[PDB]
Amino acid sequence: PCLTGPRTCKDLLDRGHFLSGWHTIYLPDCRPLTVLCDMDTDGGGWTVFQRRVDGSVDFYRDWATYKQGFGSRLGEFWLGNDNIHALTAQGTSELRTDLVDFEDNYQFAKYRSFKVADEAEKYNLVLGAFVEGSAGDSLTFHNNQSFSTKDQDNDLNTGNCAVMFQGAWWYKNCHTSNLNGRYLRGTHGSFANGINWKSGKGYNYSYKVSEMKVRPA
Amino acid sequence: PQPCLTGPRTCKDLLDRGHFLSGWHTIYLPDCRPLTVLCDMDTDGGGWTVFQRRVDGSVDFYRDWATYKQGFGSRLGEFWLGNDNIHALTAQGTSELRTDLVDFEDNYQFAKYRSFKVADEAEKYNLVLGAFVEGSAGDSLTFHNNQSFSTKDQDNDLNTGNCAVMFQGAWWYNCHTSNLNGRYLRGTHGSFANGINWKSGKGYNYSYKVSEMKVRPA
Amino acid sequence: TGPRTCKDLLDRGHFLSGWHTIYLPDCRPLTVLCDMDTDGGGWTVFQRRVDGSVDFYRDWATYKQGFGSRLGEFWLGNDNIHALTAQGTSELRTDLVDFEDNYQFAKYRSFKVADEAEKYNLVLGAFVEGSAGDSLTFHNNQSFSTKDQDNDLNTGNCAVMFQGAWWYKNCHTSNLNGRYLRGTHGSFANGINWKSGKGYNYSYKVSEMKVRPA
Ligand SMILES: *[C@@H]1O[C@H](CO[C@@H]2O[C@@H](C)[C@@H](O)[C@@H](O)[C@@H]2O)[C@@H](O[C@@H]2O[C@H](CO)[C@@H](O[C@@H]3O[C@H](CO[C@H]4O[C@H](CO)[C@@H](O)[C@H](O)[C@@H]4O)[C@@H](O)[C@H](O)[C@@H]3O)[C@H](O)[C@H]2NC(C)=O)[C@H](O)[C@H]1NC(C)=O
Ligand SMILES: CC(=O)N[C@@H]1[C@@H](O)[C@@H](O)[C@@H](CO)O[C@@H]1O
Ligand SMILES: CC(=O)N[C@@H]1[C@@H](O)[C@@H](O)[C@@H](CO)O[C@@H]1O
Ligand SMILES: [Ca+2]
Ligand SMILES: [Ca+2]
Ligand SMILES: [Ca+2]
Repeated sequence: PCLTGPRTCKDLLDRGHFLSGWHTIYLPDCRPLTVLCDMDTDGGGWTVFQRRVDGSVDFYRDWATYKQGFGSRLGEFWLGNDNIHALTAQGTSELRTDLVDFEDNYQFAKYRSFKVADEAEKYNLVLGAFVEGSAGDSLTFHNNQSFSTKDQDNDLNTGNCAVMFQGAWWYKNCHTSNLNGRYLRGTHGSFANGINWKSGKGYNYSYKVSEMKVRPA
Repeated sequence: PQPCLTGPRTCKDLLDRGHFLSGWHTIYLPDCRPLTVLCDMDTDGGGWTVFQRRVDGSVDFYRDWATYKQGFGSRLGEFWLGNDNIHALTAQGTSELRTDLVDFEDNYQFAKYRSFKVADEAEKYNLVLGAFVEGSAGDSLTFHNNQSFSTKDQDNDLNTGNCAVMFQGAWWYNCHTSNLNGRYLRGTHGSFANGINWKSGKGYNYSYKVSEMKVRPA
Repeated sequence: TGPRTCKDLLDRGHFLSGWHTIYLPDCRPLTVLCDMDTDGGGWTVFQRRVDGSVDFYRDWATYKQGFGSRLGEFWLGNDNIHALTAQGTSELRTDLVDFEDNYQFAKYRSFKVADEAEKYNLVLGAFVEGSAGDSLTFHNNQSFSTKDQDNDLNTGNCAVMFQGAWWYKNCHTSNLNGRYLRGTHGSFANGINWKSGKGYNYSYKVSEMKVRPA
């Protein structure tokens, strides 16, 4: 069934699967991977590689853990950097970020392309242009930057951005978005260690919900 | 079409076969065609297929005709199974309708019904209800029977204007007795009869927290 | 030619916790909840409390077949738990989460339950460690009781008195299938309680029981 089956969430939408949920697709190397398809938002057909919903899961994790993915299909998760690379290595995927505060305000941001290099290249980010979005652009800042974890500092800071802002990211010096930060529940006094999108609700507010998803453009 | 003799026909068959846990399973409509449904194995004995569910306001139920046509939402949250599917699922033979409704105070309420069917789209997804049977809810969905289902981008109601808009939902609409796909307006709300409203559950000013609409061959 | 435990699944590259299907000693397929995230991962979860939305005060027929929702709380079923732990020694972990979001846990060298004929009798290994303390050893070598089938060592009915289902003795020091009484409660020992953890008056927010081949 490598040849019979679907390759992206967009294919699945095309075959009449209209409910968001966990489906299995086939990577370019025929590796089956079970992913979360968002069939409801902005046309549908999105593959979701990051989800924060309740802070039930700990996102302050080491390199090996971000490499392979972690969390629960039942809630919060990170698909894993190898998988994310695999899903974007060949061709041309757009990127949607979806955010929701505790007041119930939906914000979003969209990007013309999104790709991450392989581990040899430290999961480098190549971000396309900012298209539109109510959350403002807080990711172009992090273009062309390696991913870093607490136990592997690849940022452009003389210190450790992952430790300073309690997360994992394509930190530069340090950040303008921090979606793998701590689930601090709305306003917080600690400086920028939450689920923060600057242009969105700033350095001191942590969203209720965060989702990053890709669709083939 | 006619009852698939070759695999699990309904959530009921699943139960009889030893899937005791509530969850997304897959069945074969009389088409003998597959679809992946939510089976409620736990309630009023078990065996139910759920075509509608609200829980947490996460999803926007104020959608147009084409989107109710095919179903929307998420397997992990609120969802509508789509009217084509719902047709195909009930309008083969006899199948009961149960409704579960929970208030934000954390109680429980219901409303078994004899028989439930939606005619197709060709025929405006007209609802064929049957006799109320029992349930702490009252709303004996007598009205709405023989009524075309209505959205925002179409009309068809007992009221000149959009029943849809004026109340912000979708249902088989002079104007509405029970407004289940309405706006997840957490609790008692000043605005009138636009919330997630049973009628004799909590009137028009209490939108519930949790809602489910399911079916089992009667 | 396929997995027989959550541990196997971990070994093949399934890194996300979730519902997978495994194959039991007889090859009956069984869909279980794999915890791939906690303490090394590879745990099969047979009991889960999360929010109190499921009735746990249930009979023998229901505790035998299992009940609830993969979407939330559930009990895998006594038949299943025995099949899962029929032979090659699985260790048990017990994971507990209070209402201020604090974690306590407990871990046991081994865990096994007999079949229905021996009335799902508890066979438990040695306490190896855990912030929750030991509150299960006390129940070693006791049959399981529900409300409609009293097998305890009490002249009365422990299942009824503490609104639960357990290897009740006279009666319990843990009562994890107890009523979901959110937080501290005046009522005595009828919550999701763990005597050594938070005592007979604190009922937890999350509770999970899980097995992995030792
Ligand atoms: C992405 O960013 C890199 C540098 O950032 C690193 O690499 C990326 C992939 C991430 O993993 C980050 O975390 C890392 O921080 C840019 O590299 C620079 O590109 C510019 C072009 O604008 C180069 O500027 C030129 O360099 C010429 C000579 O380069 C050679 O010598 C230098 C040092 O002497 C050496 O570092 C380099 O490798 C070559 O050997 C020079 O003649 C020319 O006139 C101009 O100065 C700059 O040298 C590059 N630096 C590095 C570190 O290589 C990428 O350009 C950028 N890519 C994209 C797509 O934008
Ligand atoms: C959190 C993180 O990335 N650290 C993990 C920890 O969670 C646990 O999985 C451990 C097992 O020894 O391996 C790491 O140390
Ligand atoms: C709730 C419980 O455990 N009790 C059940 C009850 O709900 C019902 O299903 C009955 C048979 O009709 O079996 C028990 O007696
Ligand atoms: Ca650094
Ligand atoms: Ca009209
Ligand atoms: Ca007794």
